[PDB]
Amino acid sequence: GGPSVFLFPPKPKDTLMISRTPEVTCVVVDVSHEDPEVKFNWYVDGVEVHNAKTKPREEQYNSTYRVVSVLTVCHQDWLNGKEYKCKVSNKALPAPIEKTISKAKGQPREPQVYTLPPSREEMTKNQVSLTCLVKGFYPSDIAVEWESNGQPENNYKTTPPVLDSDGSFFLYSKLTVDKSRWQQGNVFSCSVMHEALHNHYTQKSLDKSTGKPTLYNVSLIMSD
Amino acid sequence: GQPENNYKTTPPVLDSDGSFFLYSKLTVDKSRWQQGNVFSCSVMHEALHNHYTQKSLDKSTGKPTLYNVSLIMS
Amino acid sequence: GGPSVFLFPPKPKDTLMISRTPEVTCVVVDVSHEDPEVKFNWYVDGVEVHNAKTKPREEQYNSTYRVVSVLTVCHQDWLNGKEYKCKVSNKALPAPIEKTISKAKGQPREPQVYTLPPSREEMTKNQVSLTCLVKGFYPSDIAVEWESNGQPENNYKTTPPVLDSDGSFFLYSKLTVDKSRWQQGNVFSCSVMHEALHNHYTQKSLDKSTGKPTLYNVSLI
Amino acid sequence: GGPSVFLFPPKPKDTLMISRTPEVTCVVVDVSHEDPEVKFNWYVDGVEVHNAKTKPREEQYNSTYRVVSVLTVCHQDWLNGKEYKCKVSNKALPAPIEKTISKAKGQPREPQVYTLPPSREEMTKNQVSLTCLVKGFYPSDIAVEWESNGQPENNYKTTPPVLDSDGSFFLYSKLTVDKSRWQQGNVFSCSVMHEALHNHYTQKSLDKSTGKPTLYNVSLI
Repeated sequence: GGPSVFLFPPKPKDTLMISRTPEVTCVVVDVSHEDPEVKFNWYVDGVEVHNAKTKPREEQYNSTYRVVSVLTVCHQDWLNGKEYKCKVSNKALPAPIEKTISKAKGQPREPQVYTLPPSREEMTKNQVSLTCLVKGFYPSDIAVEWESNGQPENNYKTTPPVLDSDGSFFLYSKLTVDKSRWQQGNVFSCSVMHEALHNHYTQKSLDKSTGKPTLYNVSLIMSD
Repeated sequence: GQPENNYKTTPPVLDSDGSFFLYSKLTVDKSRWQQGNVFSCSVMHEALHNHYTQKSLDKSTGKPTLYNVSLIMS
Repeated sequence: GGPSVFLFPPKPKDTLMISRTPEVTCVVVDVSHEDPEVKFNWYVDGVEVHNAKTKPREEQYNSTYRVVSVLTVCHQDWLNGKEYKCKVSNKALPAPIEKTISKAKGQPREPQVYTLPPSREEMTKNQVSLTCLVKGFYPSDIAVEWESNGQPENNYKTTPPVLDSDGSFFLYSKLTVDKSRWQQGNVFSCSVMHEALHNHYTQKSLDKSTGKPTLYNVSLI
Repeated sequence: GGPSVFLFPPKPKDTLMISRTPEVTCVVVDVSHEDPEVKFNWYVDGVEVHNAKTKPREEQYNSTYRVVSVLTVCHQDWLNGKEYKCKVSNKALPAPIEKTISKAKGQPREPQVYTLPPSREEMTKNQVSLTCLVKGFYPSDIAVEWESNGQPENNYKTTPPVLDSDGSFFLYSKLTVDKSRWQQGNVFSCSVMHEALHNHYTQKSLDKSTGKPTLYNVSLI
């Protein structure tokens, strides 16, 4: 019956990328088809904004409508942590419902990033996997991306953040590639972007060498 | 000696093929780690033999090759 | 001949920084005392904008009135390359002077950033020098910063770049450290910020054990 | 048409080199059409010496004539720092224009020159960059050359001097070499000549992975 508004907080990668800073999404489902009018209101820091954007409603089979609306606001305004408010009003709802969305409040912590070279047992498999773990970041806003200078990697795996005992978060990023590419000393890195990180960018490149005491296995030459 | 409790397992996630994969992390002290203590992760799955498979670590990863670089004098 | 109006280009650091939005400043110098207030007009692609601001007049050592006006432009707008116009009207000035600036146009090519480890005698002296160079950028809008284990310390050398034989500009950056800092092996980050780089910001890490090729290294000529 | 005078400091390499004859040039531009000839007077050590090198006048679309007066001085006279006086008189100018040139000899500091091993990543690029650091000099007149195997290098880049916290300027010398030349073990020498330098020459030899001790050292990886 009554439409229900779902809260979709901005993805921190959206805030970081230049092209998609202003986008803020309000989504409403279970909208009654009897009432065609939809009222949308944005409250930023307690005041109403003049400009608004709303896409046409989407028809659903089960007598429901989907309403997606986009609000434009500076990314630095969202980074300030001020509360944002979304209001959706319709004739079906006896009273308007106000929803508040804001970034999680907490003490920022500098995350730690570590890369792991593949185990010896994995060269039996055709595809070799590389892992980059990040840990010790209290906010849930994190962006980990695999990067190579020669060419960006199509494959990209990331597990959802897992709560830690101390209250921070940790996760892993996985990249599967071919054996030949890894053996040829290809440059790989896991760019990590966090609100607490300085410059909002940290690069930890992984080298081919595993640090074994003997890897050359070639007799050296002395020249005076 | 005995099983531990300071271990966290990530929820399973999808892959390109479709088969799931996940990680598990255990936090320990460096004093016991540097002493050469075995640490084993046991996985129970239906497809595994006897529904049990243990993988152990003896901090012996990256063992140097038997061959060594020859030293000469000029 | 009366007040002079200029439009200073935005600083390179603010232009390429997502957090610090670029700022466009317009300056009026030698303003007549009898006419301190000057009418300001700011146009973005021929459109009036209400976000322009001007700072209060500040006295100069030469007893000449100087006026500055700042406008906050969109970070994406500078990437696009929009046109901004500043117009200053003064009663003393017979004809207003308008200054026009535009974003540099050129082929975006990814610069290469290299790090030079100190030699085997650089630690003999009291100060050890760490150098990071950037080559192969056509636009002059680039930023280079130094980072030491999360402690911001930059010498702001900002040595002027010089064109190469192929026309690809290059620049160098130098930092001075102590013997203990170099011998510790802590990571030192040369951070480069340019249009052509991925995500507009990249870093290069240099350590004491920055790298040793598998091939033998000769100790004598 | 508003005649102008410009000051051109002399090249230090002319004075430092015994074979090269030092020359001091004073140049006048924006000479009006009605008076192409400019009355030029030259004084050294407050006295008149009979030598002059006046360039012939040339026609330009802006009706501006450039006149250069060149004076010959000895190495000892140049090292003294005595003022050289150029006086220019024109019909259009109500009064003669005076200019003087004299470099300041203050706090002569012997420059320190260092060479760094090539960066690891440079082996991937088909061009290898060689860097020569020089610092510890107060004056801005420094001579730099790249003398490889006894013959000067065709291409070399010199960064302009910049300010420093120690009060002495520093700069870099960049050389580009092919990977094949560096693979065979070619040796390049960076020669630095300064007015306060001992015997006006400092140089050293470098190779792949330069090491001051006679030992094979390898860092962590």
